[PDB]
Amino acid sequence: ANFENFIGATEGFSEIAYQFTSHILTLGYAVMLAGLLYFILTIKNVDKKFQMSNILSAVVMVSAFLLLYAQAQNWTSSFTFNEEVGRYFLDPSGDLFNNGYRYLNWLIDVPMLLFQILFVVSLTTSKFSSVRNQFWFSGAMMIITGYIGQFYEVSNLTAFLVWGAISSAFFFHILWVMKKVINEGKEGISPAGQKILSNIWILFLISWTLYPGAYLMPYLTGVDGFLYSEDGVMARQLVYTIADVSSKVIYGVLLGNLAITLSKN
Ligand SMILES: *C\C=C(C)/C=C/C=C(C)/C=C/C1=C(C)CCCC1(C)C
Repeated sequence: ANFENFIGATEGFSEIAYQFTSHILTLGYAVMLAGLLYFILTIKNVDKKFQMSNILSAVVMVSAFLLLYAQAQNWTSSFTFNEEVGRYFLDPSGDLFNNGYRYLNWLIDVPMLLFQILFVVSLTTSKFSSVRNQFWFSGAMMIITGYIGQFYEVSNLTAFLVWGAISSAFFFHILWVMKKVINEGKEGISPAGQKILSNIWILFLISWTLYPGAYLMPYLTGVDGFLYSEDGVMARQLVYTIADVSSKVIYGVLLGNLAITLSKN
């Protein structure tokens, strides 16, 4: 299937690479449930006119909690310990590790996370429906073509790469359109609100860029380097979790802070 199952069935996993990976993944959906409560409880702190952004964050948490829980359970019960060798190996009587849960979660979250900014800042010369369509199209295509390259990950590396680059073309359009959005949104508002906007732009840039870095991770030290191992498995799964907390939770907190800042007058 994937590089994970390859390692789980060629070399297997050490006790620590298995446990660590399960612990970080558990932490991942535990944070989503925490955020879900944060965004519901604080929805009263923002004016009626920005609340849609709290609403969109609440829903992202519901799906992120739900699907990252599935993934977590999917990693723990796909490998079983072998007393003879002392590692964890892919269990042929299980379901095999499946990263589909996480791609499904992106296909849902991406439109919302992109849509919700447009309820906090105001455009100037760009049209709302124009920006929204461009966000929804390129973001959908970024995930679909990423999913397709994800199949060739362990077999045909070249297709894994050509498809990853296509998905990168859509990624950069989004980065261009969000650039234009944050600029127009800075026009008018107070200097404090521009400060928050700039933070949001810095965070949006890093947090989304971690994702292709975790897509490629087991190849960044070569077709037989240090990461082509349970360590790249470990590391790709740590970067995703860092990325999920950044692009889903912290992003939405900053938008709420921005909404609040924009009610001073
Ligand atoms: C959970 C929320 C979000 C916004 C997830 C975003 C995921 C990405 C930006 C993924 C991007 C990819 C790219 C650009 C190319 C390689 C394949 C990926 C799907 C990892």
